[PDB]
Amino acid sequence: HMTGPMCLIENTNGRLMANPEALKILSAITQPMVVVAIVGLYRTGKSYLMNKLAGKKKGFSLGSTVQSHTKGIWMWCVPHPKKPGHILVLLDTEGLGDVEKGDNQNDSWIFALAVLLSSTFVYNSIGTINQQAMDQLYYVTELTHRIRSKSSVSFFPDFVWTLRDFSLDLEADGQPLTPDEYLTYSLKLKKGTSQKDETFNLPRLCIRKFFPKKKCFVFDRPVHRRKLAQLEKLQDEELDPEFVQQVADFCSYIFSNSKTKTLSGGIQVNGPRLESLVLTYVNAISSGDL
Amino acid sequence: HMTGPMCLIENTNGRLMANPEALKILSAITQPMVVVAIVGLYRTGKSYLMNKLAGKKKGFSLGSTVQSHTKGIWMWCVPHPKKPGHILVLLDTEGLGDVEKGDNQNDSWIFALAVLLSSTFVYNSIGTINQQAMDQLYYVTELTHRIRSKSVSFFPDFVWTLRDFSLDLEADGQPLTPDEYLTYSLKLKKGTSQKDETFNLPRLCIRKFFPKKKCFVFDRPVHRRKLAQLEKLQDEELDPEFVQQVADFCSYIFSNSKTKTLSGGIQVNGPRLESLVLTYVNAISSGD
Ligand SMILES: Nc1nc2c(ncn2[C@@H]2O[C@H](COP(=O)(O)O)[C@@H](O)[C@H]2O)c(=O)[nH]1
Ligand SMILES: Nc1nc2c(ncn2[C@@H]2O[C@H](COP(=O)(O)O)[C@@H](O)[C@H]2O)c(=O)[nH]1
Ligand code: ALF
Ligand code: ALF
Ligand SMILES: [Mg+2]
Ligand SMILES: [Mg+2]
Repeated sequence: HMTGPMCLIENTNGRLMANPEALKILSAITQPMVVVAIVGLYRTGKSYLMNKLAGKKKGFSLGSTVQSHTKGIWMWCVPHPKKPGHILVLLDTEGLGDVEKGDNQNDSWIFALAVLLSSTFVYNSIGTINQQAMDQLYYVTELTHRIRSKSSVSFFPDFVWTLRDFSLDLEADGQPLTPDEYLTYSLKLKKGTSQKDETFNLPRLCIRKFFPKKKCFVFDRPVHRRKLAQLEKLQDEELDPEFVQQVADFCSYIFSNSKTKTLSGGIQVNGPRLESLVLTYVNAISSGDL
Repeated sequence: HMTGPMCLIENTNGRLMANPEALKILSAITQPMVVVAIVGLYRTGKSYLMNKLAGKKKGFSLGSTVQSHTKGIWMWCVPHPKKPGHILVLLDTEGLGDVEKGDNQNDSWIFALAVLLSSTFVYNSIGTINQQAMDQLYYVTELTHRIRSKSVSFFPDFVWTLRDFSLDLEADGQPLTPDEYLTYSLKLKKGTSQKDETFNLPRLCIRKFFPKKKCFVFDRPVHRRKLAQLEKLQDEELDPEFVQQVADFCSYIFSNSKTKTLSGGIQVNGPRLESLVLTYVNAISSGD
């Protein structure tokens, strides 16, 4: 049916535009949708992980260069491998912090759309969880509220942090951590009444409230090789064997746990209803708030 | 001289303070100084690369876990390996973006001090040059002017060190040296629209602020899944290319990094560095 990805939201010269051809395809799919979007800094292996969710070696194209490759937001609608009669919709995004673009405002919009359109939202980083990403997640979360206002049980997405090229010991304060406990460690509140105790707390309170469920997975370097240039065409046997497992566990969690996308009121989102969200939210951005 | 590093600027509960023991060591050193500082996100291999400048296996301690390890600003004064009668002062810094700390303002001060105190400033990142790193570098150079106001260029030279570098050095069909990658990342936009001007203004300020720039790439130090034992490994246990890239970095620092200088052209020795540390730490500890 849908034989490869297609640009859903174009990103050309500062302007975010819905692709009519993608909208057409969406308007033909009447099945309910599980929507999994991924965002993170550019050149962090996002497109590759998304191809795993499709069960394919190739799909969203990777790019082997210091330049950004994924632009705007791409979609790939494929049969949901565990829930009969559902469609799994994969949303692959333009990486954050491209120095060729140099446009933060534009980053925020893409980030925001990804959150607004998803039922599972995947934030992808290398090595560590880091405050600057947590600051940005919080900002975009709040912006998401302003966009919903401009038009106008929970229908906010569940949350996954994917840690790439993970090489450090999962320990803190003498104590081992699971990946999940590392995430909740990172969102832990300062006990104090004190003032700054409150500045520190407040973003964390907001992220914890916005995303109802949370999950964290670590991934080894895919390959031992010093270069990733040939990745698209290496079979599992040529990859690091614990990377392969880690990817399986991740996919299997997404397949088992990611909920059907839902409108406020509880109505389930299918093609025509996603098409109508895309336009609503792109129009709301094309206007003028920040 | 110094058998190991020590804390120069402590960082406790939002307070940055000079270590009197460190100042006392500074005040005894009459020789002119080359000062190399390193900044970047936390857990990014900063302390390891600094130890290679000191030609020791162990030194600034690394730490194995997800938690930050280097706190505040540490110093290591060793004889300059290429300039007789000079001292090489290495400043290793608390990494940025620590989720345990969750204090951007503290990050800034540490970032500003490193810039203010150095004669070569090394900014260290994984994989790419990110715009978020550029944005903060701009922010901090401006802050720097503010701090200097509370009380022939003497601004440091600049080096971007790219870690775990795995991507093809190539942009728009054309192959890049690391240096051409840095200058590509600071390229200005043709036109003169509002948003051309916004894009340009950070890039103009960085390029003006740092007289010389330079860029190195480093492979992953090891192939092993985990970094844990990395204090202990010899050069033949490491990635061969990483060893050569480090040799090349070090030999660039040794050859090219200038003596630290005050405005008016006076060369900074221990007592003059001491007085800079106090001056800048007090200005931060006062009220903006
Ligand atoms: N460092 C790293 N790069 C990866 C990984 N997976 C794929 N890549 C590379 O990341 C690039 C795509 O990243 P994206 O811009 O989609 O975030 C491609 O070069 C792809 O080969 C990974 O696990 N770690
Ligand atoms: N990913 C990565 N980590 C490294 C590298 N060199 C050393 N490390 C690790 O980086 C951590 C220290 O980083 P720092 O907090 O000083 O920036 C230690 O765990 C050290 O073993 C490197 O080249 N790449
Ligand atoms: F750099 Al990309 F998707 F190619 F973030
Ligand atoms: F996490 Al560090 F120096 F130990 F930035
Ligand atoms: Mg991509
Ligand atoms: Mg360190």
